[PDB]
Amino acid sequence: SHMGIPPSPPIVSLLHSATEEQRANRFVQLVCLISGYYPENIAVSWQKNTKTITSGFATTSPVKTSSNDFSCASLLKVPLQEWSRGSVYSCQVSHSATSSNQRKEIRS
Amino acid sequence: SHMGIPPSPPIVSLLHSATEEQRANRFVQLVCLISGYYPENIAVSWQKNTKTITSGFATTSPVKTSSNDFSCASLLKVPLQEWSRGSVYSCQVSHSATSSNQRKEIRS
Repeated sequence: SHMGIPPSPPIVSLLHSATEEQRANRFVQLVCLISGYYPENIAVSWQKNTKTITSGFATTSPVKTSSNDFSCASLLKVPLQEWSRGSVYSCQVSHSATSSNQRKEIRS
Repeated sequence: SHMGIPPSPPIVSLLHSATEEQRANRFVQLVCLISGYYPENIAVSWQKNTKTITSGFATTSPVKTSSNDFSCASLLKVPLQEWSRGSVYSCQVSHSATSSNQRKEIRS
């Protein structure tokens, strides 16, 4: 018997906001929320319309929730232009400890 | 003449997700996205139905965007029970350098 926290796969949720400053500064903010995973080790990657996204994204350092969990957010600013081309944006989350590969897609 | 980045007020956006793990684990995830502020100094506070929220929330460490900007996220898990009581949740963002007090509200 060796105790320990069960590894758990991240809960992944992709969210959009297009408010006024956002619409004005000619961009659109997407949040890839990744929460509830243990251990911390994750790989995050963004795609547009099948194909990868090279830059324009930051991922926050993870925080430890009250659940002995980790949450973090991956932040992508997408050109407002590029938002109604009927573009599909996806983030993909990898968690080796749980052998988990996750993805959520979002479109205009 | 002394150069420097103009102080800029945070763009504030409150977002909800209620997916399956979320609906199952009997909670609902709210994200208070705070992006595009300089300097970093901010105060974040959550409320429910006028009245403050004591705990259940983590705020990520801020990241430096490509704009010489800071973005961070404040993460609140709200009881699914507490979500359709027609409860209003608000986060409030303070930025002294810009003399800015911001708030966004969200409900079920």
